[PDB]
Amino acid sequence: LLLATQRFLSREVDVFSPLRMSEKVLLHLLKHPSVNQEVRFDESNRLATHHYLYQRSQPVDYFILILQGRVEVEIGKEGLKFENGAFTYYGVSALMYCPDYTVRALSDLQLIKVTRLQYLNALMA
Amino acid sequence: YKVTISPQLLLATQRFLSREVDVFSPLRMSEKVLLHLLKHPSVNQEVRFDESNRLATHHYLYQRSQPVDYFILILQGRVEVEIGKEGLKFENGAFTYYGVSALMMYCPDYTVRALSDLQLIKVTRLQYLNALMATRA
Repeated sequence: LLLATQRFLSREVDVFSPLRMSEKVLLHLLKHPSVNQEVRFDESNRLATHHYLYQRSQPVDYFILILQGRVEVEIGKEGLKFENGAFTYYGVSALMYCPDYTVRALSDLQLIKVTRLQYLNALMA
Repeated sequence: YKVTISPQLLLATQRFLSREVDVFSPLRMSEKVLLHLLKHPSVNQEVRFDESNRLATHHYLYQRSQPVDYFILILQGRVEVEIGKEGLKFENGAFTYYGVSALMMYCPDYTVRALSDLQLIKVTRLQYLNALMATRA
């Protein structure tokens, strides 16, 4: 549940290292409601605007971790394409600009979304 | 010791590449020539995963900024990829592929490391270009 996510972030994602963030602070953040977001997939318009979490032509505002669902990611100068799912994450740059990738929903998504402001606020702790 | 890959798996691999990867399009390489290439012993490779040394050098298929000149498709197994300017990390499995640009040294902006024993298709630039000439003759 939230334990898998906080464990994963603290272990794999530097900006959420326990050196920088109190585990209590991290979980309290995962709980705060604006961080738990959903993306409803309109299978009628697969390329609908709201399906795009990241675009190379749009500034990175937030870090995202996929809890549930699938996204298509084209990333890097080679623009390698992948189908990514739960516990893939994006926008660490937001918490440490436009990304070198595009990320599009392929299904309903449950997401953790953390803006630079929420992160910096959580550091003031 | 070198295991014979199932002929139907190599056929599935050929159909997949011909459909999904532009450098292997039938407009560039005939499906027959591609299948023949995928059957060559040097193209069928493995990574023996050393669980007592998970960062062993032979576990790395690609390394950021290190010149490379081969394409890889994973037939079986799991890899971790760290990619892009942010070095985002995620795990990939069977029938993911890498190094297309190495077939037009290219230096990738990703690192790819085995997380398990791997069974691989490995195509070098010279093997690819030789195959393009074979499609012509």
